[PDB]
Amino acid sequence: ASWRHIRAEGLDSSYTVLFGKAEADEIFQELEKEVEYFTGALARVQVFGKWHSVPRKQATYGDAGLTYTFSGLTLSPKPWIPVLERIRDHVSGVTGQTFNFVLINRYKDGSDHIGEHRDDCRELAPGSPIASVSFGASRDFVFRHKDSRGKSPSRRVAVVRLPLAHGSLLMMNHPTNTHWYHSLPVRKKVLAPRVNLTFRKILL
DNA sequence: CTGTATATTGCG
DNA sequence: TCGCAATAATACA
Ligand SMILES: [Mg+2]
Repeated sequence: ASWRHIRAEGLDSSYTVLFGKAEADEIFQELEKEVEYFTGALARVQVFGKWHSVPRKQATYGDAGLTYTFSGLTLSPKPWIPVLERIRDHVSGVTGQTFNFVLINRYKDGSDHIGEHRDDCRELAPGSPIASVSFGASRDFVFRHKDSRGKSPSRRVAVVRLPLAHGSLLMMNHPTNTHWYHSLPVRKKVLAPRVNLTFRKILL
């Protein structure tokens, strides 16, 4: 397989296209048909002392007993469904890595987005890679170094930007998530939905 | 002079 | 349209 390697100080990621257009279309269609997203109380987070409905849709699937907590919200995983098992298994065969959990974020259009954060969970296994699989509209994905944020930053490490295309895989390897914040910024010109799956290895 | 951390507002 | 510092109120260590 041919990878585009994304390297910088404390940044170690790789990008590849897994599926051609026809297959990625079929997978996207099946995801749209089958994935059940959280609503209501399970779609609200607390950040900086205020509660917000998330500006997107979220779903969690994976092995029994696991939980996923961030920003005052705890999500329980739904049992695996065939479309998700298909992708999980393909990623595993391509990378040599295993996953027991997937977070699904759906961005209805360019106005849907996700703010800056690190995936520095306690429930995430130490040094475990994260596999980010994208379907639908291409969206720009942004890495920012932790020491380069704020009015008076410690460092001036350049922002790393990557478009994530339909049918693509972004592998985020250790120690990417200790040093770098990532986000999916608003892109007003994007009119079409995007579904992103982040496969992870969660501790019970 | 000085603790660390975290969705939209309010600019530019 | 885009980017980004400041910060909704606490919760730590
Ligand atoms: Mg993340």
